[PDB]
Amino acid sequence: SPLPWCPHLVAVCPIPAAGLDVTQPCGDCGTIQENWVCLSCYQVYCGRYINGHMLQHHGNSGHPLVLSYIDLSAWCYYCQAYVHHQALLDVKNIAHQNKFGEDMPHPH
Ligand SMILES: [Zn+2]
Ligand SMILES: [Zn+2]
Ligand SMILES: [Zn+2]
Repeated sequence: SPLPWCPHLVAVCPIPAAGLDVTQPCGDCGTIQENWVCLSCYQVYCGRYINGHMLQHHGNSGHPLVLSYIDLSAWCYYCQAYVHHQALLDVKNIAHQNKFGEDMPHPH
């Protein structure tokens, strides 16, 4: 149902060894709600339903792909579609572990 590939996956960068914090607030407004993490630079900003700071970040950086801290979906702002691919497996997994803990039935 998401796209199996997009031309912007090349811009997905290595996950920091620091890992991900799915409860990290928006870097601009500080909201705890509807945050996304940028898969290029790993700054965290809010979704369109709050103050739209991730969309603003896309506009001012050109960074393509972002991961939702709500449902762990990856969205590309250029393709205007959700994407799932091997390049996104590391981040989605580390995010899932941080969000739900290790005691989960989901394949890591
Ligand atoms: Zn915000
Ligand atoms: Zn970015
Ligand atoms: Zn794309």
